[PDB]
Amino acid sequence: GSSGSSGAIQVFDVTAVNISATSLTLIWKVSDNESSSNYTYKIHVAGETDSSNLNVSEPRAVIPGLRSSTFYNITVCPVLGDIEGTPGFLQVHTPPVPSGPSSG
Repeated sequence: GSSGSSGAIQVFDVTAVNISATSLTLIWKVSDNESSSNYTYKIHVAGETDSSNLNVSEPRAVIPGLRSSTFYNITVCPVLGDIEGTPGFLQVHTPPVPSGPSSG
């Protein structure tokens, strides 16, 4: 057929299976299952006060100790050992916490 774009590791189908107030499970689909070995995902969370990050070997990654009612920007970058693909971006919106702090 042709040769140009086809042939590259890119994280697509990035969606949140579960979005809690202080936690959220992330999921994505990789265009490689046969040689899905030595696959690593570099997560980079960016909040408002501070940012976080975590590396996993699975297409999923939950973010503990999260904040409710706050925008978050997660970037899942695939890494098959010594390779670098395209970072998967997915906007998430944590639900409003039914609990509010009472000062005084």
